[PDB]
Amino acid sequence: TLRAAVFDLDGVLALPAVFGVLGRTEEALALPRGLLNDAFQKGGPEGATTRLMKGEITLSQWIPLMEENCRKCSETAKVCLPKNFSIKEIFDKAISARKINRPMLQAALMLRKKGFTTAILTNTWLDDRAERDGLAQLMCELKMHFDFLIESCQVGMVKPEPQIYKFLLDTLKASPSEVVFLDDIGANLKPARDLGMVTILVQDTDTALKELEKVTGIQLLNTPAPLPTSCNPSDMSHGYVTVKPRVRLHFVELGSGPAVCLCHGFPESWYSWRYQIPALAQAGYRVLAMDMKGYGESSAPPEIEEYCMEVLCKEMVTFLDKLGLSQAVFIGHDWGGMLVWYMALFYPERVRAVASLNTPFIPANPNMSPLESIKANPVFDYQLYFQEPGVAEAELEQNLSRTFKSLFRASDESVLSMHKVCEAGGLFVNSPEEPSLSRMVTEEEIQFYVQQFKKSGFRGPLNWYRNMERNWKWACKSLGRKILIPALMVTAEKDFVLVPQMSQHMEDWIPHLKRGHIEDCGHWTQMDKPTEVNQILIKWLDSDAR
Amino acid sequence: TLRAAVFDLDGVLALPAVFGVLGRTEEALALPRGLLNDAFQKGGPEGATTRLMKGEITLSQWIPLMEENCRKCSETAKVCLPKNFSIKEIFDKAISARKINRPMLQAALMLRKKGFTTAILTNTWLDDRAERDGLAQLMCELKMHFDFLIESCQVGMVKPEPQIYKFLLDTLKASPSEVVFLDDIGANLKPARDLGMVTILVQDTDTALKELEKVTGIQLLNTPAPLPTSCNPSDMSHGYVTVKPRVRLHFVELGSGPAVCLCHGFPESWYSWRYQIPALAQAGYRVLAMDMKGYGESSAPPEIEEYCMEVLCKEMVTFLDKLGLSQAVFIGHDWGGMLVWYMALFYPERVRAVASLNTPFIPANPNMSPLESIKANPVFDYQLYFQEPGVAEAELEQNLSRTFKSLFRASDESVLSMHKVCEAGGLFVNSPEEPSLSRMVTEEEIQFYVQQFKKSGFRGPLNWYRNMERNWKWACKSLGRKILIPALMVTAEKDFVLVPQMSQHMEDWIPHLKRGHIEDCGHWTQMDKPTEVNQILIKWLDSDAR
Repeated sequence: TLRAAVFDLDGVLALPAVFGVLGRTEEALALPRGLLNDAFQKGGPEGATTRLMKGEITLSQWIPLMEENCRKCSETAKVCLPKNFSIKEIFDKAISARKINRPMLQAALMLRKKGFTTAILTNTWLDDRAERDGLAQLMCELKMHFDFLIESCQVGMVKPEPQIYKFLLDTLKASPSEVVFLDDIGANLKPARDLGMVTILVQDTDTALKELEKVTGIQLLNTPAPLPTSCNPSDMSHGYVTVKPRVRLHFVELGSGPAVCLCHGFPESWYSWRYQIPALAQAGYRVLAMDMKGYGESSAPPEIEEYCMEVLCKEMVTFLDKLGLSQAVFIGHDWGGMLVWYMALFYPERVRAVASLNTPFIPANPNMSPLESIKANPVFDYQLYFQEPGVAEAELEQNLSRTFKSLFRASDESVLSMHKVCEAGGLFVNSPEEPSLSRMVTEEEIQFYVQQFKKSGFRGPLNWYRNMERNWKWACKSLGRKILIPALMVTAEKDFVLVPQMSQHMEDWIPHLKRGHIEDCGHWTQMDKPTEVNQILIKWLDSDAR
Repeated sequence: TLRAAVFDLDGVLALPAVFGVLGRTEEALALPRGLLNDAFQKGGPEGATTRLMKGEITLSQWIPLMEENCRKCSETAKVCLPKNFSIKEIFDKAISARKINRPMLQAALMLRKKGFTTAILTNTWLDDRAERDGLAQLMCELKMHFDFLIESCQVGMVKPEPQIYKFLLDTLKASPSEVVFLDDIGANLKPARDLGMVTILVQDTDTALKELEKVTGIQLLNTPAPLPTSCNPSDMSHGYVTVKPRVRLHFVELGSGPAVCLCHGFPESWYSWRYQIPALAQAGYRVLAMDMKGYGESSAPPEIEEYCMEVLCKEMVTFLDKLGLSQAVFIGHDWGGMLVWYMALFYPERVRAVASLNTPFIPANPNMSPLESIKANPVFDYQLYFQEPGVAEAELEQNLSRTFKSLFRASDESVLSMHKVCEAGGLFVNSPEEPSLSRMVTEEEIQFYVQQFKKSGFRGPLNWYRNMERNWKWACKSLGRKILIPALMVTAEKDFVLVPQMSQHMEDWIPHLKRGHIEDCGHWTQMDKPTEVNQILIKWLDSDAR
């Protein structure tokens, strides 16, 4: 029974193989066949390329030794190299062309999910070229998906020396017959096969995956597309900023580039952005995913007026000041979406761009109190239930597992009647005590929210709903303004509270507004349709925010 | 007795005044005198500019109303505006030209140091132009130096309405005769003077500062240049990353832009970079100042081999992986400087650029154990004293205040004989029990280090010295490599341990090395000559790392 799978980087996990670019260079420049491959291997174990792969010299030190090898090879072949011949140019473009072989990476991820330990065993070099960041970026995306990354230049050994295969087995803690080894170079499979390992010679990807399916007994080809990479809380960088005495904000941070601030809704967490955080960082952004005030590890003062929009927005500005950020892109969902529109309206100089998921921008009506507008629409009756301090807290904190299992559901799995909540005497009065698990979340994901709400409870989060009059008075000061910075509104077809039709007149206030729309998507947008959300945000960020 | 000073932004803290650029535009375009100033003030309290300053409309909404005002003014003056006339272009360049009036800012900082509460009271607008980041950046540098920032567009009031002066006094908690008010516009001083405040009309900076000196009785003009801005620990964003089980690294983070990682020496803290962190962030860098392993809030395992260079460097790579950083500029001092040279040698793809303060790169000698090389030089005798576990710990932890007061001294204030430390039986055997305070540090700064070392003690920090053989064996693997990425070596004239002469052959290994040299500077480079360090690092970062 196989339990480990080892992959080579060049020619297996990343295509095209740098070695294959030497063949293409020979044809393009009309050089004798194999000339560049002979210069590359010149000297064997005592040669310059072996010294490079063992980490004795760097790539920049090797480049002139390879040029010397090219001339000595062309001298015996009785040929002349062109005047513009450059090993640096050839290798720079070969490394640049190399991209992740997505089907191979997906097969490795599927095997890891099914219990396999996975590793990359590669012959590679210490890259000190001015363009080395491109390679560093490639290695970073790859290494996060594998249990082990063994590089020849770090261990002083190279394939096909039998010592590196022994080192591999010691690292994996497995016997040879428990390992599948994939490589595009035949000479590299020979020692693995002598040990008794299963070997797959990789010529084309599809045939290699067909062989891999047959030995593992696991379907890898023709399977559904997987969900985006989700992040593990214990692997994140956690940040804490004190914005004022007794008010500290917690956030998770990933990536480099323009700052993007993610603002969750009710009753959520920074964890509600788990599928967006790796995708946005990989697209070239520095992601800051907040625990909003009243939630998780951020401070939760009991006073109602600590959660009015004017105070929340001032603290978010202080948060940027203390981090040394002149601007950030603000992306919000639900209550966070409301906050991001007010950030654009009152502090436009600090907001690079603004996006809201589900929450529309609706201007304040100076002739009508918001408490009267809410009574007219029966779907917002639960907001009246949330007004009296202590009432909704007691119900929502009684059983945390029940609370999160009943709320976090897809649109076709609804278990909560959101009508006559006040008359019924509660949110969960005609609801099951043990609801089934939604297809959207796992038990482990529910337990993360349960643990976060054991710390401060629902008082802080519910206080966001208890400043209707204060928010309305403050918003009335902005009625003469327009939002003229880059903006995105994303509607969710099946959000039965924040309906797409509530956003129809936004163009009157944000004349250059961009739109996104997600079909078959309910209220919990980020975890309901993560791939669709990622694609919409990344496209908009790349065109209007960078 | 005065106890508060209020400054205007435009024409006082930032020059040239945006209002004065209208006068220059009229002369350049040969328009009638005062034409642009009349259009700007057109309508008075009911006018477009008053609505802008009150926050009713944004700058982009105001621009076409000002253009309309310009045409109506030119119609009554019987003149024609040129075809290329643009209010946007005029205002864009006026805002761009405005820079901090350094002598005025220095006078405000001196008053704040002497006990005064300081504030900015300004007539300003909500800037939503595509170029608004330049203004946001200006406001961020300024606001950190003042107790209060009162902006007209945020409070709905404008100078010279008497309501804003009443609001100012309520905010300051002071009576009118305790306030000095500086403004370049005469009409704005009138209400402050009616209340009984001291007013200074600002035409030229030097005369305004002479008047300010006379009323406060404090010297502001002709004083020595102040030290760089230092940061307050409670105002920083603190980050925590788990690099492996039981090993968590703490860092402080400030700024946006290319990542710069600061690595302290022994026995120090992230706090040793207090004068560099605000300067590097202001220059356009995202600064990450570490608590190295064994120190402050980072994990401190007791095992010696947890502090060998191979393990420390691997953890720093994992730190970049978990933060989502493909590369960082590495800047080290003392033991941190040694680590940064090994990062460049073993992980060049992750290092954008490398700088060391005091610590030279000295290649390993494969023919001689490092323990024998140390015995030949009598100045490194204290490193032999540090070898036996428990001995130096007991002496250094006995009195923490004495330990840091004896070490952190300028070169002319030395109280420690670094010769025959082993024979003497200790580092502080012929040293005072209560040493005087060095001119380099304050009692408050010493107490920060005292508190940090009360948590884990000296075991972790001293373990960095107890892996000589392990480090030497690992370094021998790099003897065939050269450092070919951008590099800076900064020598300190009066470091009597890490002497400038120890770095003389570095060019053999780092052929493109850049150099810096600080005269009259001892071992504690960052806090001994902070302005000189800042200037050298910023110039190098701007040319070779960005």
